[PDB]
Amino acid sequence: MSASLILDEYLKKTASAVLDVADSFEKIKGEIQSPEEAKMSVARVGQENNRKRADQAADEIRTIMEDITGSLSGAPLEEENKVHIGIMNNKTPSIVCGYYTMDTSISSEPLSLTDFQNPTVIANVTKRMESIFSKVDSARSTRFDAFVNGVANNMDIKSSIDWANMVENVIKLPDSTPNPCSVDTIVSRDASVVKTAVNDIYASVGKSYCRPATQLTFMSEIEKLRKAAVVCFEALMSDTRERAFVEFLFYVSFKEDASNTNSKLFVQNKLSSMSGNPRQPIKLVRRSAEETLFGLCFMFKVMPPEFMNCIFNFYGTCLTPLLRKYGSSFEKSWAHFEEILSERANAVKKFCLDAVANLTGPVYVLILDLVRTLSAQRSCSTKFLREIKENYLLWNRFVS
Amino acid sequence: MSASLILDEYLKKTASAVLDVADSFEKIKGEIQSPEEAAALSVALYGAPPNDKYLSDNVLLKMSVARVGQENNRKRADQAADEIRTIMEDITGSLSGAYRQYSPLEEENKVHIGIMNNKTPSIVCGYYTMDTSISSEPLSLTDFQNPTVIANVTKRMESIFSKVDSARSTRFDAFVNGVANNMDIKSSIDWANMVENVIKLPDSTPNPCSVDTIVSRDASVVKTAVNDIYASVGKSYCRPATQLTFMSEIEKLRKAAVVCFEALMSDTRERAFVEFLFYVSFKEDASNTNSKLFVQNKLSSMSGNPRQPIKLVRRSAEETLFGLCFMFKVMPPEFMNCIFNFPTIPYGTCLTPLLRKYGSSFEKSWAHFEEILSERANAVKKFGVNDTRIDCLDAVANLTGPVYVLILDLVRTLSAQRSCSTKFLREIKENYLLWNRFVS
Repeated sequence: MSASLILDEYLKKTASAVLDVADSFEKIKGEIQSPEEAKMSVARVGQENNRKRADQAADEIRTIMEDITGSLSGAPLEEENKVHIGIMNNKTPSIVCGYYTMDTSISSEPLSLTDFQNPTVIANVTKRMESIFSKVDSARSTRFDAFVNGVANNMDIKSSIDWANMVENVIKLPDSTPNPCSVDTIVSRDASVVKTAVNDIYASVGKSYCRPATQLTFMSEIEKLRKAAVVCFEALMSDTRERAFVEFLFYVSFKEDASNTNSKLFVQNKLSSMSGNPRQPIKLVRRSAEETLFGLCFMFKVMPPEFMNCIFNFYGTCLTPLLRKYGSSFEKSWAHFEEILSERANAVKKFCLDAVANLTGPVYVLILDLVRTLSAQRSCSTKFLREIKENYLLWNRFVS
Repeated sequence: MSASLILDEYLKKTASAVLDVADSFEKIKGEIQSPEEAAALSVALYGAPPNDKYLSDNVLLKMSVARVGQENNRKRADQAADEIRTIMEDITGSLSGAYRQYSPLEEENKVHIGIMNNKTPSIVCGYYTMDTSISSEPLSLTDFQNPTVIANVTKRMESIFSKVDSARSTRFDAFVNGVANNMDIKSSIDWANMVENVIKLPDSTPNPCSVDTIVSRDASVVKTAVNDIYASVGKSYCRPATQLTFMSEIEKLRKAAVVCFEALMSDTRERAFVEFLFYVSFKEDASNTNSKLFVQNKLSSMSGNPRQPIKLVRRSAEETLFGLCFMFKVMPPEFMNCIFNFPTIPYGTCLTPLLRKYGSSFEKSWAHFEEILSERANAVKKFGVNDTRIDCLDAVANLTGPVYVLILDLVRTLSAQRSCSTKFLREIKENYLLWNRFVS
């Protein structure tokens, strides 16, 4: 349609409108609000400056999106104080080489369920429970008996110690085994399916609204974006899920070696680890079924109640309620994304009539929402991992 | 089917009319010249891109605003309100009402010393016990600057810094000499001297004690900003049409925005001081290291019973200088300045290059707020309010960027700042945790 029909369709529609009101004004009554109907250069520079101004706000989401998804692989005091064990596709841990070491001089046996369900190793810790709380706790809540039975009857605890054994035996065997340790200090599982998702967002905010103030109108460009968001959102949330579990165990079960009580050079070489010299493998020692039971127990009554219902069990729609009380809002901001993608999708299936705006484009305001819903989560995530390790700094202080 | 309904569809249909003309303008290699044709009450006869009027003057404005080709969205007037007024207020944790908020037991582990405006520390009542038996001499500037320990710490500095390198480990004494002979450290130790006396002395002594920390001693001036930033919609002069259009309103925001941002960057400034010194100028008690009583005492704070505070003891001049010269060697070179002048209240610009190491968010997003704001300010000042009527002043105002985006840049600037602050306050924390392991 050439420039003629461009105007005729306007003149017709804008005439059909003005006639409709009169045709419907057969009625007569009393009312006061009767809104009844029947520079160009300096006003322009307000736009030229704004268009390029708003073109960069989205452009500064190109950046942050890539920047915020550096967690999933891409492209150092925080590093060496972070656990390194990592779940691999075969549900068996996968660890970087040369970061730990384990004394194999004693024939260690894998403590199975019986080591946990023994009526003694639950009775001994039973009194150990109040030995913490009974000092100040509400003495009416001293019914910590069933609490010991709580994790005891929880048939999930089997899978816990099982994986713990899987975390256990893997360090024993060297790098010459069919379960080799990764050579680079990093681990990475879903870096590919997300890397093709971030460049998807770029291409979306890039071409779709260079300056098409109103163009997002294909059932493809919609889906070519919805699939980008749901992948990047879950993948990040997936890390927060798996990273929470994989560090919860290495802390509750494993324990720094005490025979090498020399803490004068342990801090020393740990600094060289930051330098670039080869790492000194830190030595760990396991813990008997008694205190590992005293770990899982205390670690429950301190975390929010939704923890055991979510983390111990093993887009998520299950960790989000637990995650709520730490972060500000990784969900309310996410609503506005699912709403505009909905109302735009509902319309584009029928035939804008739904999202009317000529100031900036719609795809500019969705990507401006996605960046800020992911920012909350990562900001919320790093607070959880800081909270759980904190309690580990407390449970460690008591027994050792 | 009354006047409301019949006018509603008209405004809606004519809105779709204008927007489809835009849709019709669809060609590849989109230029950067777009139609600002929508400066009217209903655009007409713009093919350029390719009887007795009343005098009430109040119904003349609101009516003309009711029918505007571009003012056809009130879901956006709320996302401004429903989000910004809420998340701006919420993100400000420099005050709190008596209702729900997010703070788990982690607050207890956080150090608790407040900086009273008189530059003297204010400590929450009864959260520390101290060895009041030995009334030793409070430390003095010459106690540090003795020629004895300045050599000793270096001898210890080689120790912890031995496994980093040997060849490039040529000399660092001059640095250690520097951190002592600096002109300001005297305030630090004197400020450290102000710690002990108030800590050991009784509660109601001439040096007072508080019930809860008011460490957000800007709570008055910052609440006035939230009393202000609501000038968008919520406050008394809730002029619903044309939010953020009157130049009087806009200049209120900038002043109210900047005061809210410098406050937070002053809060992380301040708390960076009060955490660092206390960590390096004190230590736990080597006598009463009973782990048993320790944990039950902490957990007592969660219960709400009167907690029995912890025991600490002032540190040796040796380890303090060692801790000082160490923390002045791990953090970026800027640190030595941002920790010194804090008792000499300014500026604050020196913290920005430091904090921007962690996250690239705040240093660039904040710049994007003053830009759009200044640009929108220039827009209205160029259009003399007395010259043009309101029906057009809005349509050119929102042309400079909608409201729910501008006042949202501040949030994703503010929240971005706090998100990287808590990293820095934690970065220096475990930095000291790694060092405290050595002194133990």
